[PDB]
Amino acid sequence: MRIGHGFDVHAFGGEGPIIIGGVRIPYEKGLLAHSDGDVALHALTDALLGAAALGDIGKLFPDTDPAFKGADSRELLREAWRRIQAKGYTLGNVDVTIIAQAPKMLPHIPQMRVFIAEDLGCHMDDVNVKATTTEKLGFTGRGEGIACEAVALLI
Amino acid sequence: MRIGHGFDVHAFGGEGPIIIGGVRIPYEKGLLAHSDGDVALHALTDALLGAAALGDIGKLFPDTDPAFKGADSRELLREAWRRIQAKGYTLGNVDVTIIAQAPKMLPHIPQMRVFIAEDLGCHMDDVNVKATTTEKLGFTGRGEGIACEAVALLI
Amino acid sequence: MRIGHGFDVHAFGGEGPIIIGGVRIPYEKGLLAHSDGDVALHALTDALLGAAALGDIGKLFPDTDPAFKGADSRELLREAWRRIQAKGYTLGNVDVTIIAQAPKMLPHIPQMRVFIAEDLGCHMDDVNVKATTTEKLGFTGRGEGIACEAVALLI
Ligand SMILES: C[C@@](CO)(OP(=O)(O)O)[C@H](O)COP(=O)(O)OP(=O)(O)OC[C@H]1O[C@@H](n2ccc(N)nc2=O)[C@H](O)[C@@H]1O
Ligand SMILES: C[C@@](CO)(OP(=O)(O)O)[C@H](O)COP(=O)(O)OP(=O)(O)OC[C@H]1O[C@@H](n2ccc(N)nc2=O)[C@H](O)[C@@H]1O
Ligand SMILES: C[C@@](CO)(OP(=O)(O)O)[C@H](O)COP(=O)(O)OP(=O)(O)OC[C@H]1O[C@@H](n2ccc(N)nc2=O)[C@H](O)[C@@H]1O
Repeated sequence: MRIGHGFDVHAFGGEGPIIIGGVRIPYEKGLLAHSDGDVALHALTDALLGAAALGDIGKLFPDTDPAFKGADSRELLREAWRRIQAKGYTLGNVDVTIIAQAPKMLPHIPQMRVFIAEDLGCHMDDVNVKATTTEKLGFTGRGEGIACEAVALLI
Repeated sequence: MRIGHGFDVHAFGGEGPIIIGGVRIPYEKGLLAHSDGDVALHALTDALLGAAALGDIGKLFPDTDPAFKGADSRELLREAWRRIQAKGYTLGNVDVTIIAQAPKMLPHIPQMRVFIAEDLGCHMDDVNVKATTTEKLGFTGRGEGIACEAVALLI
Repeated sequence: MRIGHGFDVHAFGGEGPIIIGGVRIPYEKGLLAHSDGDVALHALTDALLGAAALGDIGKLFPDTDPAFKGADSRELLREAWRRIQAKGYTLGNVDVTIIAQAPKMLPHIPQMRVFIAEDLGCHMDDVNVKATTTEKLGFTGRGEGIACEAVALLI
């Protein structure tokens, strides 16, 4: 079994809604990014790639490469997941922590778990997401952006 | 074995002392929270619940529910731990990292390990806490508040 | 198998270059620290010590003790690693995440993996490093300093 850690941040920008863990969540402002900027998933992806010892989402799916523009992060995830399985690993489980002041991630979480467990091809019981604010402190607390951490266990 | 990640933050406020990992630590300012605002423990709790795939402390013990007011976080911990054991898991080990500029967590750490290992019902050797500042950088570095991360392994 | 989490931050200061994961990386400003201030490694070290349940780099190699001045963090690492092996543990694998806006960690990463895998005495396949910025947000995003997280699995 191997461990892995991930982390991503994205600045709010423009109109909403935002995409987190696959769910289109309505919010005043949106998020700025080359891809769909789904922080929850990018975080999960790195943690997954990290366990696989394949580096990070950045070595694999460049900001520069235009094809990755508006890119559905779930695709990136599924691919990084493919390559991981090829390296002969299998999902132990993943845990994602969304550090955001807003919007309210809570109600969307189950749907996220559905999307993530699908992409990874596991049971929801192997995919856990949770959320938390930084109590008005920090860029996250100021509403400047969303951050997200994630850890994962591969076999 | 399953992994889990947690993270909490609390703004300083009012008179001290503060409570971290169960220890009443003297400090000029205190911490603002619905419960006792023990960051070290909330962080541990989420990480524990995350491994159990039970979500987070928020789905289980609401800011809104008044009973959780001034609430001894160790209780919340012990309960989240109970439910976890019921799901058939057992403590692999936990690691907590306190990111605070002040007060000096160091001298209180052993007592924390005592409290945490009790609550979890393991040996201190399965509970590790450590501390670090952000070098005057950030809300933590500015003394605006304390943050704390934690990871855990369940079986 | 045991888990472990680490985290460090260092303020930029003076002339470059900086040292991360062992690599001397050229950059305008440098980093302020009692030791060489290699964040990547300190982060790895704590995570390693955390899994071993030996506490943190701070309980073992003091800012105050002058010998640790300008100290090659790899030494600190190798020692913390020694003591860990003595406690009867062996490297499962480690994952390091550098949260820095600049300089570009990417090209130096392989050399880092070489240094880290040497120090730990494992194969590069057990040492993974990755990098990420906070999108101009935060002290890291403002270029005020570098932060770094790391997780580790011991056996
Ligand atoms: C998948 C993409 C493109 O579609 O998504 P978006 O960022 O557009 O949302 C990106 O490649 C996802 O980029 P991400 O890795 O999560 O955050 P970035 O700040 O863009 O990091 C880009 C790359 O630069 C490297 N890097 C990062 C920070 C730093 N100080 N030094 C570095 O060398 C890292 O190896 C990383 O892979
Ligand atoms: C145990 C309690 C109550 O006694 O402690 P205190 O916060 O008062 O200290 C709280 O429930 C402990 O709250 P905590 O989860 O650690 O931090 P909060 O910022 O209050 O998050 C509350 C809940 O809202 C959800 N949430 C959080 C942030 C966000 N952007 N969107 C969300 O949907 C999360 O699912 C979380 O469970
Ligand atoms: C290895 C050394 C010395 O050569 O490196 P440098 O910091 O000079 O680079 C230090 O001991 C590496 O210090 P580090 O632990 O990573 O960050 P620091 O902010 O200096 O934390 C110092 C110690 O104080 C304790 N501590 C920290 C923060 C806090 N709020 N309360 C505490 O009690 C921790 O137990 C930690 O071990």
